[PDB]
Amino acid sequence: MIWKRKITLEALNAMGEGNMVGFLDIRFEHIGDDTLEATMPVDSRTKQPFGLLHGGASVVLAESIGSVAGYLCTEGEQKVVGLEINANHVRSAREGRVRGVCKPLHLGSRHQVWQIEIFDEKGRLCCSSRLTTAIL
Amino acid sequence: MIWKRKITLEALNAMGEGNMVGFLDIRFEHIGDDTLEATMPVDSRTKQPFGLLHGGASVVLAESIGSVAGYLCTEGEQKVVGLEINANHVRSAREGRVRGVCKPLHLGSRHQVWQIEIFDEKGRLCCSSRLTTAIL
Ligand SMILES: CCCCCCCCCC(=O)CSCCNC(=O)CCNC(=O)[C@H](O)C(C)(C)COP(=O)(O)OP(=O)(O)OC[C@H]1O[C@H](n2cnc3c(N)ncnc32)[C@@H](O)[C@H]1OP(=O)(O)O
Ligand SMILES: CCCCCCCCCC(=O)CSCCNC(=O)CCNC(=O)[C@H](O)C(C)(C)COP(=O)(O)OP(=O)(O)OC[C@H]1O[C@H](n2cnc3c(N)ncnc32)[C@@H](O)[C@H]1OP(=O)(O)O
Ligand SMILES: CCCCCCCCCC(=O)CSCCNC(=O)CCNC(=O)[C@H](O)C(C)(C)COP(=O)(O)OP(=O)(O)OC[C@H]1O[C@H](n2cnc3c(N)ncnc32)[C@@H](O)[C@H]1OP(=O)(O)O
Ligand SMILES: CCCCCCCCCC(=O)CSCCNC(=O)CCNC(=O)[C@H](O)C(C)(C)COP(=O)(O)OP(=O)(O)OC[C@H]1O[C@H](n2cnc3c(N)ncnc32)[C@@H](O)[C@H]1OP(=O)(O)O
Ligand SMILES: [Cl-]
Repeated sequence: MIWKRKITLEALNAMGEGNMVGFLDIRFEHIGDDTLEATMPVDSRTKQPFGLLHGGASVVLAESIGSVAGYLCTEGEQKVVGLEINANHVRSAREGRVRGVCKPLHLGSRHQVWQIEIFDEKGRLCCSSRLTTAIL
Repeated sequence: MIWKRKITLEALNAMGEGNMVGFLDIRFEHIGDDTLEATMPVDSRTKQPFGLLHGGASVVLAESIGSVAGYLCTEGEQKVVGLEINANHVRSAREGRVRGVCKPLHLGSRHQVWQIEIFDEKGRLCCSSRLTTAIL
């Protein structure tokens, strides 16, 4: 178990209300001992002009999940902030919801590296991303 | 000029309606002989829960401008898709609109690389990104 904070999915989902996370219907759905998972619809708010998932929406999902996960691995007054992000778009998505799964690559005292894989509804990899955070 | 397609700012903004670009009020505002620019509000649709611009929103902006620029540099039946995107978030934004400025780093026959820098309303760098596209 990597977490230092014990926060439920309901509290996480409550925080998204009234901001970008809520606007895109990103929903946190599972917390493992070393994973965090959220889904996002492929719809008008997340689509390119001709119906495929906007690659930027996948990054919004990746950065949201990676930041939350990083924060959960700090304690007390500590905050995390994303410094760098990269993403590889390997497959497109068109319908249903995509699902982001975030795992740690490195949990440091000063920075973290997170990997987020985004899968379509059939479980195929669509986007693979790395987020580097600073702990402040 | 680097462009091979002639597609006006009016037409671009029209095409964003009903999809992610339109829902975030991203607006294409300038096309130079070798640059392309668009702006985006910092508001509830693009903010983190505690009020700052969501880092994923900047990447939506970057990927949108880069992908369009890349398309405008091809011809005929050619398509352009983003392959890899990366970004450093160097400064936060909290109000007004941010502006993305996109310039080519490489215009090839099979792939392209675009640099997109996003600035707050005062002209200060907030996000520096690179997009690699594939020409299909
Ligand atoms: C379902 C709901 C769940 C919720 C989901 C939401 C997910 C969130 C979304 C995602 O965007 C998460 S996040 C992903 C996106 N990432 C970004 O947007 C990061 C942008 N980059 C930077 O800001 C700087 O380069 C760094 C501070 C990084 C560098 O550190 P540095 O060595 O360069 O420090 P520096 O000398 O520059 O500045 C020092 C201080 O100045 C800043 N400051 C001053 N005044 C204010 C103020 N009024 N309000 C706020 N901040 C203010 C402070 O940050 C503070 O920084 P530090 O204490 O760290 O020293
Ligand atoms: C306001 C005005 C307008 C609005 C502005 C907003 C713009 C936003 C745009 C932004 O979202 C950027 S864009 C959004 C972010 N980017 C992405 O989402 C891209 C995801 N990545 C991929 O699809 C693949 O890696 C590649 C196809 C890249 C390579 O292939 P690869 O080296 O991985 O080899 P692989 O075999 O694994 O893949 C097979 C593929 O070949 C087929 N195929 C599809 N199209 C073409 C074509 N044109 N030409 C030829 N073939 C095409 C596909 O069906 C596809 O999958 P299948 O196995 O079922 O055959
Ligand atoms: C002039 C011309 C020619 C020469 C120029 C050419 C130069 C080339 C440049 C070169 O390639 C660049 S350089 C080459 C390439 N880059 C690299 O090699 C960097 C590799 N990365 C790291 O070291 C870590 O991730 C960070 C330290 C970054 C963060 O740490 P992190 O927290 O995120 O990760 P982590 O938690 O694992 O370690 C934390 C540490 O904090 C603690 N602690 C804190 N203060 C002190 C203290 N005063 N004294 C003692 N300890 C101190 C340490 O105990 C240690 O904790 P642990 O042991 O329990 O884990
Ligand atoms: C788990 C336990 C936690 C809860 C404990 C209980 C707390 C007590 C109360 C209880 O009800 C629950 S606690 C609550 C439950 N929810 C949650 O907990 C979830 C999280 N909530 C959020 O993220 C927010 O929606 C934001 C802060 C991002 C909105 O920020 P935001 O409201 O500032 O979004 P905004 O769209 O406004 O941004 C930009 C701007 O638009 C405005 N503007 C410009 N022109 C006009 C005009 N003509 N007319 C109107 N507005 C105009 C300016 O305000 C301007 O602000 P800036 O100056 O910044 O640009
Ligand atoms: Cl295209």
